[PDB]
Amino acid sequence: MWLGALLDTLPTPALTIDRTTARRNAERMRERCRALGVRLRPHVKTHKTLEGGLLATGGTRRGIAVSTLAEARFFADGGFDDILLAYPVPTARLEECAGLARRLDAFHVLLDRPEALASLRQRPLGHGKRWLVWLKLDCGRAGVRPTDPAALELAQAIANDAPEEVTLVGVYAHCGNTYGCSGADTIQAIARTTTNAVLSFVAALRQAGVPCPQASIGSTPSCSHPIPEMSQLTELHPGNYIFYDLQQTQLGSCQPQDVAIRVLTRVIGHYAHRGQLLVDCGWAALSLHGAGGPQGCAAIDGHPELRLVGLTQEHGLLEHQMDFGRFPVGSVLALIPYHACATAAMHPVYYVHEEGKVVALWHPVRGW
Amino acid sequence: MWLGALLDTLPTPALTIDRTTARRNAERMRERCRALGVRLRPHVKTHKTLEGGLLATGGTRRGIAVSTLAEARFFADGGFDDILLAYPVPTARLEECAGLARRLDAFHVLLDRPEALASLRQRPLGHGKRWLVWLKLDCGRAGVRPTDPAALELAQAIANDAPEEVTLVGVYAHCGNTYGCSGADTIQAIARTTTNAVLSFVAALRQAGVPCPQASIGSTPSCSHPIPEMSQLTELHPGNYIFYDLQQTQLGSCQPQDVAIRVLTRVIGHYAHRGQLLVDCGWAALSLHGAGGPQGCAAIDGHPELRLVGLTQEHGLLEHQMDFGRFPVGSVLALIPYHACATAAMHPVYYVHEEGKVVALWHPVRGW
Repeated sequence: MWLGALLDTLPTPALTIDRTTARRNAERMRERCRALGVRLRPHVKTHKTLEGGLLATGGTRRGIAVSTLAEARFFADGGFDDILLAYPVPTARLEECAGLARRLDAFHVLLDRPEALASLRQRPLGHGKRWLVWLKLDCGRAGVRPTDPAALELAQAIANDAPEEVTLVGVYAHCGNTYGCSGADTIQAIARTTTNAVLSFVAALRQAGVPCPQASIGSTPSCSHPIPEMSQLTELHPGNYIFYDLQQTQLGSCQPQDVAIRVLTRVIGHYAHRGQLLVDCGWAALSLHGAGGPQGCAAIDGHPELRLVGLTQEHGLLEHQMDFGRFPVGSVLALIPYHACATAAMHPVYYVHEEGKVVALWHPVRGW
Repeated sequence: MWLGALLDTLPTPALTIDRTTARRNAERMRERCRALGVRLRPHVKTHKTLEGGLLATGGTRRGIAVSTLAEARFFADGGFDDILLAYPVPTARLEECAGLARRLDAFHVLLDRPEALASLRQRPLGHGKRWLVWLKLDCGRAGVRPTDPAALELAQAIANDAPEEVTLVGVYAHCGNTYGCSGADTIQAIARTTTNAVLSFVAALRQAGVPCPQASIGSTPSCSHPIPEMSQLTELHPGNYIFYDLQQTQLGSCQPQDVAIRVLTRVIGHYAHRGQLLVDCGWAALSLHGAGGPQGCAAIDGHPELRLVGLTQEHGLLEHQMDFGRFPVGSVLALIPYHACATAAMHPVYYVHEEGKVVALWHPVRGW
């Protein structure tokens, strides 16, 4: 157990989180939402921890989005409620989903397929509880396209065809395309295509008589630079912004000072004959995100001089012509990982710190 | 709990292991070693489970190699002994290492740096126990090159400079370069460069008077097609062969029938407007190994027709012009992952089966 310990005292490789940075990230996104006049429903998948959920949620333990039934149950058991399973409701695990809707005052599910609604129907919840259903709009991975006449009919059906077993809480979209383009202006344009498509859809819905109280979008990039139009929605659901990473920095969503996550690693040997540092962080600790080369999986914090040139399971190789006196064996470098969500998924524990001292240990759930 | 359950009954995504295939893989490598006249010291990092260790080890719980101190302790607590930490002994965790050498009759460590030997010296074990040290030869990631005069002096020092605190058990090499070349003949040539360099080194050692009882090499590819020269060594230490994977199949180390591992996934929706299957297996369940594109992370077992065209954290997209009637929502496809070690590291549980029925659950250790 490590409360109090100095950072460069931990066993490496080690996922570290700056709690100052994390808190500041959480509170910032909360304020952006207050300013817009919308609810924040953070997504917990970047961290999958109760503590994380607490920060994002501002201390309330209400209003989150999860990516799996394992997260759903984990947070449910930790006392969270108003939990949205942001994922095409899994018709093969409805007993579990129904279990959760029965325990919780508000467990939400998403669908984008009529047969999904059918499945829900033949598994009524009872107890005067209704499937709280959101319609996923693909404005292009999953969901119905808002211009497809079929989207309209499905929304219709969810909302009205069986008002005592199923209800339409709102429409749900994730502008995850912001992940394939560079700089604020493109990010914002995707934010705009997405906001207006959703607003058009809700407009059509009102015109046709389909009640639809809520309207949800957001990714870390588009909620890092919200556009005025977003205030006409009811809620934003980013998640990763609580940690950020190199990718987000390269995207422009955030300045380096915003990135709360590192993976600490040790120089465990020099190789002059190849001009390389050897570090005790391989891909088991980092993931191969940012290669598709290895140079892009992470940067060395405060050392633009060095880059990653190789990763094995438990080893990494670093290059400069080098300077092995500057990096004695036993020294700790702090790696900035490319994709927070991915690195985090490799760690059974996060060392959370303030002022260089470990202040807490968060343990993520995992699995399905 | 799932003992007995039919495969297509599990919650997906799910790592599955054919125990018939696994056993057969273990016993085969055991026989190759018997035939060669050498000891098998399997590496456990592809699976990191006690059950796995049991198979590889033939039921004995003795003679393994681990990639971390977490594995070392996990196996030590499960009753394994004669455990080699195949990794530049971590001078920053010597209290732990010393802890393990004291509990175990044989805990082995590797080094390739004089200062490492120095570190070992100022942390004597006591109790008439000696650091059991192997010399890592880089015949090109870590270790001393056998032609570097310095290799000779270091071996010398390990063996003789302090015979009551430190001993040289043998020389250790991993021909992990077989991972960058294609087909039996290149694999075998690397096997040969490596075997002879080691044999030359041991020859030099004998000539100079440096006792060196053991001599260890091996990777899954080179021990899948052992070369006669290998019989002059004392031990082989592959690991992955117990599961195999697409990579190994693409390399030629094994036929598809040899690959014990799958990740089961469900078709959770169709998208005609894009000719794509949606599956509940993203990278959280698979890893991004085999991209550096996504088509190469895995193949669909019995369906050369389909390929992976996208992975998100919890989603995968499949393509053919398609045929959505052949793949009803709820059907299970069995993905063949590229790199067993990497996929396995994403699963807190392996569903182990015979004749389509879950016969066991293995739980891997993880962390550092």
